[PDB]
Amino acid sequence: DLRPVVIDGSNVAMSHGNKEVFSCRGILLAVNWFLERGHTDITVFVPSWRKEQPRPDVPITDQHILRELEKKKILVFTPSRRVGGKRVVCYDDRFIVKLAFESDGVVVSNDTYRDLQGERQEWKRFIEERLLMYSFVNDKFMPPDDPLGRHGPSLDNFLRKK
Ligand code: NA
Repeated sequence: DLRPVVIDGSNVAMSHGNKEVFSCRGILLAVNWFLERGHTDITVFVPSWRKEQPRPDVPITDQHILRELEKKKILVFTPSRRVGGKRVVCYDDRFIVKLAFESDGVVVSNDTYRDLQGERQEWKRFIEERLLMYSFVNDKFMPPDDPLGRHGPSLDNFLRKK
């Protein structure tokens, strides 16, 4: 009955704590929020370059959580590597949207992925109908009761299928 959930890990971790810090607990807390309500189909995407700490230009906290969530079959790392000198990063967003679109679930993020909706009609509509935004207050993960405005549906039904 519950929609599959797909979380933009980077969006969430940046929002949580200092906005200039990749706060891995942000991801834990969001995940737990869905767990507590009964969800079991949950996926969080984060680039794999977040795993390696030898010189992190955006700082990170509680890095170990990523691999923790990987083991529980919740977090999935996204691909990236260095070509010649520089880092190249297969885009997060694509995995996030493609998965949610094809699993017919929801996307948890405050990014609206303007690039992607400019690429494909079907993705634009999906994003409009299926983005779930949120605010954090310290460690409280707070999504809106009215995810699509007063005209759309309640949180509870947004997260169901029928
Ligand atoms: Na943050």
